[PDB]
Amino acid sequence: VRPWSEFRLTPAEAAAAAALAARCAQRYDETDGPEFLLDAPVIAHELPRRLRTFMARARLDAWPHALVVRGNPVDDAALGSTPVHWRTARTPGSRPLSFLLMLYAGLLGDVFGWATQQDGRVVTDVLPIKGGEHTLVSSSSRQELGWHTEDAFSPYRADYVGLLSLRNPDGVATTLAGVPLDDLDERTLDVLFQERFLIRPDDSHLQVNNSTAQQGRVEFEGIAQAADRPEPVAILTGHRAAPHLRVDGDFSAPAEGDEEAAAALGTLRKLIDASLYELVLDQGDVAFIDNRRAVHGRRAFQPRYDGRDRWLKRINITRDLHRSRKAWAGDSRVLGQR
Ligand SMILES: N=C(N)NCCCC[C@H](N)C(=O)O
Ligand SMILES: O=C(O)CCC(=O)C(=O)O
Ligand SMILES: [Fe+2]
Repeated sequence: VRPWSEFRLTPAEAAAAAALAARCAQRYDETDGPEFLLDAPVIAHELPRRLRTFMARARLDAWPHALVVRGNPVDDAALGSTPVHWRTARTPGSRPLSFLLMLYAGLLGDVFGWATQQDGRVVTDVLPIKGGEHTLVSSSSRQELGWHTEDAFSPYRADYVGLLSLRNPDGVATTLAGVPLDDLDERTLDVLFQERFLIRPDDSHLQVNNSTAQQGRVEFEGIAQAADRPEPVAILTGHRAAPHLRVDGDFSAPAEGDEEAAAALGTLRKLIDASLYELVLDQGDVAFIDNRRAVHGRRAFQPRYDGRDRWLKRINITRDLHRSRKAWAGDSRVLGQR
């Protein structure tokens, strides 16, 4: 069996999708522009029909931890070298594939970014940054990126996290885990459903990991407030027979003094560690991880820094943009609170 739902494009289907993405790259200035953000979900209706059928059906299945699409061609010569930093990572060689990710994402929901992550970009980059090997962010390498719900701190966190592998020559694995429902006893389960846990914002929302500028400044105040004064929240929500999950291995904690909550979180850590499995996104593979059913991470790897490091494009997707209207800056798709 497979804990995720998988689709493999035929070469003709893959070529057609690539051609559509190239057409979009020709007609629009950028992926994050207001025009393409609005048009992408409608343009996505032109994608191969079998793919559209897969995305419409697979999103509605009860079981998958992710939707995986294999077989998008990528030419390393045309792509160019892996950028040394996310700031300069919008290279012409990666441009069509960024449009492709956006088109696929449009079939699943509304895309958005954060004013406090990678300068408010909607399509972001995952690549190893020299000197940042042992950090808690996605540009780490030598230190494993521990399992987490994406943006667990925030009620406006994505429903799906999309990852498109531009290159991954050494087959470094993305990690995944669902709710360990086969092992959680009912008392522990009960406690995890109660608002007895603290979840702070991760290091990607700190000013040090964004560019020096006077734009998207006030949104860092809300991040500080979530870090300093986290309100108690639940880890599990919804149906007891199929709970949704909100946890971060490195940023979760029990409510102060709450030893029963602590025991439940401790047990959850153990059970998630034991059931964590691997998904290798080879060059051209795309994954849309269900951020409510599963946590994810990335295995430790030795970075190359020779121009051919592992490199992903990434995007946040919500089923309903209006859920986060508090955090709207204006008419943009960039979230953050004061
Ligand atoms: N357990 C950890 N490390 N949690 C934080 C994960 C960081 C993900 C973030 N969007 C990034 O791009 O770094
Ligand atoms: O590198 C990966 O496969 C996933 C990285 C990740 O968890 C993220 O960017 O949020
Ligand atoms: Fe993540």
